[PDB]
Amino acid sequence: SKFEYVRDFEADDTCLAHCWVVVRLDGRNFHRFAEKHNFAKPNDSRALQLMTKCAQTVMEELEDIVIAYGQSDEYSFVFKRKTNWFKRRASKFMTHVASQFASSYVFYWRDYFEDQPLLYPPGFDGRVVVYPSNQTLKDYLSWRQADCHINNLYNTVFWALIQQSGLTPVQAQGRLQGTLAADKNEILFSEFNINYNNELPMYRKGTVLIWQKVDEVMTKEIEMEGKKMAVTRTRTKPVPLHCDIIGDAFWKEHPEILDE
Amino acid sequence: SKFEYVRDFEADDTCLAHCWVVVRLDGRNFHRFAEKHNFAKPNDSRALQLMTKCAQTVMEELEDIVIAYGQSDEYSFVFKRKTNWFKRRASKFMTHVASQFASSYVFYWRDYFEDQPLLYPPGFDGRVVVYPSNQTLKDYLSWRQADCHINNLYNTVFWALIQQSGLTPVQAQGRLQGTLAADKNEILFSEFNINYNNELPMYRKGTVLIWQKVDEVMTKEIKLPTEMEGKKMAVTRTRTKPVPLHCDIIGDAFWKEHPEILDE
Amino acid sequence: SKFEYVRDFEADDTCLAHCWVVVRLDGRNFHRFAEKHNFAKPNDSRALQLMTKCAQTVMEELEDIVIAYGQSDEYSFVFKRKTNWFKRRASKFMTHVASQFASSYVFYWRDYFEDQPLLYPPGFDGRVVVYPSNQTLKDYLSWRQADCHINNLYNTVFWALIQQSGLTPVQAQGRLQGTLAADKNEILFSEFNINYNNELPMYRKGTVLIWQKVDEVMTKEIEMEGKKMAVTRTRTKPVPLHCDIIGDAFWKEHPEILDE
Amino acid sequence: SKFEYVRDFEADDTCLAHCWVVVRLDGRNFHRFAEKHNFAKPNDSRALQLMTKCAQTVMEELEDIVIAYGQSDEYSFVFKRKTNWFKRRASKFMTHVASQFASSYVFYWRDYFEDQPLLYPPGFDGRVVVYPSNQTLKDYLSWRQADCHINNLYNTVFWALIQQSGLTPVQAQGRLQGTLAADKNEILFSEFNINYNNELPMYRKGTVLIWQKVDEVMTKEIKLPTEMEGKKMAVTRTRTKPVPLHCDIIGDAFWKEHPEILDE
Repeated sequence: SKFEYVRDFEADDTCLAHCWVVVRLDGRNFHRFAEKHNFAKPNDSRALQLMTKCAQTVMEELEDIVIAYGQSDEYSFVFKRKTNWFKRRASKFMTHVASQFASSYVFYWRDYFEDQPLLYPPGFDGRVVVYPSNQTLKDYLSWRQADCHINNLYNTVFWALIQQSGLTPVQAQGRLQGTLAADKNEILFSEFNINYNNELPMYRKGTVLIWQKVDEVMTKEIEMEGKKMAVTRTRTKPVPLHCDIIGDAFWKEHPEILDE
Repeated sequence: SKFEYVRDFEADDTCLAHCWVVVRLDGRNFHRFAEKHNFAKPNDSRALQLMTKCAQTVMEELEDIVIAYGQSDEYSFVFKRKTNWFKRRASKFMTHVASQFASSYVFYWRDYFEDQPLLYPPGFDGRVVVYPSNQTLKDYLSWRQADCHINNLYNTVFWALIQQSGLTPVQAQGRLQGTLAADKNEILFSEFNINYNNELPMYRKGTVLIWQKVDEVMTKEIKLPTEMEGKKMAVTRTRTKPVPLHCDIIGDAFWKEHPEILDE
Repeated sequence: SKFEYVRDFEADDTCLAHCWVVVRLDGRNFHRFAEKHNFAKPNDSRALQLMTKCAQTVMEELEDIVIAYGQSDEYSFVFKRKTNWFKRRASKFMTHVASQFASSYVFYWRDYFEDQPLLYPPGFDGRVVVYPSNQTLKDYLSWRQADCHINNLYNTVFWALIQQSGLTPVQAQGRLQGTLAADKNEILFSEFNINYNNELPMYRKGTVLIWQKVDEVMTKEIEMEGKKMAVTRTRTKPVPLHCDIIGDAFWKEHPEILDE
Repeated sequence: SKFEYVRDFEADDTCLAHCWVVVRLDGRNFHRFAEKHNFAKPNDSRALQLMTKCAQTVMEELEDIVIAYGQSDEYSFVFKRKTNWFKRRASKFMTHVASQFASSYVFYWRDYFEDQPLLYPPGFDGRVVVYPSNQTLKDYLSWRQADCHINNLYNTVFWALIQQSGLTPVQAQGRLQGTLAADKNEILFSEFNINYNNELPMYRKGTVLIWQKVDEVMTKEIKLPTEMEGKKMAVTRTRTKPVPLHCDIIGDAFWKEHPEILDE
């Protein structure tokens, strides 16, 4: 062809063998995206459930994904440590995840945001991180849940002072500046009479996705239709679970994830 | 946190400085996607125009993209050689392009496929290639257009034998197996009386996207000075947009016409 | 300076954290080097002991090297998995090892090759390989010893047919072409009456280097001097051991190497 | 083997094609090495000439090295931009240079340090840097010579205050702290009556190594034809060697004089 020599410029990005490959996604400028689409503070179920639906779609479409954790405007996908899906090329792991998720986001938008229209197609930021041991993999996942915890605890009391007390964002910020976790829990209990541990598990722990056995699916109808249909499905599908993954309780319960 | 040590495992993928960064996208399993959505053969305008709309969206949303070429189920995006958009990290260039494009694809689907419904959200394959000189960059782009040419010439006569002559895919394949470009051009002219050079430029050359100054003119009112200046005067509000162009980019004609792309 | 912008072109080559970093060295064109310096076939003690002395020098001079294995014209150096010696930059691991070894090679040449002069300064080929688990690290090391075994078994009978039987290299090659390990062991026992298992352990298993406690060193004098001197040394020094490292016997005996 | 799977863990470090590959070497802890071997201050010819001999050895032994610059305890080696010596693997460029140099250093030590014995085998630090254009390559090289200049100017007056004036290192440091190049040149001229520009070029500009055609002529005998051709005739046996040159490489004068280095 005389122009095919340009293929030799492509660099190799094979991920180290026998290691866990993790792809983390983050909504690009979602702060702006949440404002323009009237997101609920401190948490929006519509948004969080949509993210999970996209993540589920990424798991069924791509291969070798064992566990997936997502919180707020992000979602991590862990590929099997002995995978060889696309010769373990990093670029392939990032882009297939990032595009399938983004595609899914616009597709299933009507399923969660019925009344709120989608003004513009959003973008997503993705990366690949490689972990050699199962301990480092677990520690990464806990780091993600810990981050979910600290941020939700902060945001719940932060928007409480704004929506109920009527304080401005700058005032609510200084009021909570330098406060500890015990303090933030106390303020929610005394000034608003709200117990944090009684808040939804989805907002406190985030969502976790793992493969479990399934027999059939009864989908509800959503124009005057509201009856369940008989739809054939795969023998196994990724199911949402909002539990603690920092403790060993989760890994003892599901040992097939690391010992495959 | 005692868990933040996991950040040190992230590898650095900074692209060599002073080099062109090109991100190429390819629809994953689009052969299946074309069948399930009844794509026109050998070319579908609905599909190609949608791809361009997504590419345009990637160009307005992201930064420092100077030229973008897309053919069939792919699209390449060239970032400025002196860019520093995301500290030049490869992962950032790939994923932002790949997700914005994919997002756009489902979003603007009704604008091109009015009657045909979208059955499922598609996926895309992306990569990054780095080119040190302008020659290597040009050669990559021509390689893409050449590929467009060879494939369209083949597909036009390939589906001609199938839809008009009634031959099976396996028969049309053997008939064209070992034939040259001159031969394929001859068969189209004799058996179907169709001139290839008279086929749409979009199918033969593909689409190219460059920046162009597009101005919009509207009448504006005058509030000062008071001295007989309460009349109307025209005012041009110019905004730079990426405009489609289906021309040859292998020849120097294109680069002479638009020298700002390489000499920025 | 207006010329310091060239520093930004330097690429980062940090090795994945919590992984074993292994630097492997190979003599460049040592086939030519062995001919020009009259090396003994199928093995030369002078050469092998020199390589070990260089390796020992690399271990005392550099830091965090736990085990080092060398066979023939090569030597591997394993750095601690939790090291942070030079911010874990690959380039630093390769070059410091490669240069210190090469330096040492010319320096200590008179200590092993007394009568044979060094005609020219040799070169060495080096690389870095990263291993995530202890199993992959062990498997690499065994792969190196296995290679030592197969090659020595072949070379011993190969040079036997040449030096005793008088066969040409091309003839000895065809004679052993397609033969198994049991066959090569049989030919050595019948045609030359030489038992392979009674050959030096250094030639069969190669050399292994690990850190062990030391009190003092008695160096022998080598002009009419042949008396031992009292020289102060470090409390720990890398000692040669020619044993099997493929089996678990070695790792049970020395568990401090992997569990540090 | 059941153990060969460990080969798949080796990472690829191919340097971007069509780019200059530069390997820079630096003596590890040479500050200590200079003290223990009684190095002359502010400059030692024995040391600098040895470094050059090692660099020359690296150039003859390895392949595709076009220019090499070394100053003080370092030496840079530039490989051809279109090379394919070891499939352009970075690890190969670093280690072969680093070991050959180190080998050479101990080998040729007696050629320069006749009276001073080598107490211990030294080590060297090496790295690889990739440059896409010829401008960036030139700028790197000048950066190296500039560094040579600034440091020698400083060290000459720094050791002058110590060896002639008798000032302590800490005192000489404060005396020159905040001074400019013009100032340092003035102090050398007034207090010690020494003109910097009259100092050896090797210390001020450093050493540069380029390829040069060196021919050797010897008389050859003639055995044919028989017709009165049994006489003597001169015969030039030319062999290309890397020759030391202590000149300015920051200016264009050097590149005009030797254009084959960049336009190969």
